[PDB]
Amino acid sequence: MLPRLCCLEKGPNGYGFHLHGEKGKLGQYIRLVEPGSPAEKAGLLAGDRLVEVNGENVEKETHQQVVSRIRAALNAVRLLVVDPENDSLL
Ligand SMILES: [Cl-]
Ligand SMILES: [Cl-]
Ligand SMILES: [Cl-]
Ligand SMILES: [Cl-]
Repeated sequence: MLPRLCCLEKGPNGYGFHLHGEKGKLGQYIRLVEPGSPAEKAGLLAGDRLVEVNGENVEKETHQQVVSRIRAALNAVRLLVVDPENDSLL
């Protein structure tokens, strides 16, 4: 069964979430999803690992590269995410 795909339209304060790396591990993860934000409305959850941004694999890209892809020059983003406790990359 398909990973969650969160489709967000940019709001007045952006999407409403933080993205961060974790020492000792690869990847970028969701944190601090703001109440009432497009992020919350789309079902993004703190702790989710970000796998794709707008159809492009960011599984192991750097923090800067992933942030740049989310910010792009677009006003909408599609985030493919997984729960790392339930999903592993092989
Ligand atoms: Cl703020
Ligand atoms: Cl958090
Ligand atoms: Cl959350
Ligand atoms: Cl999952």
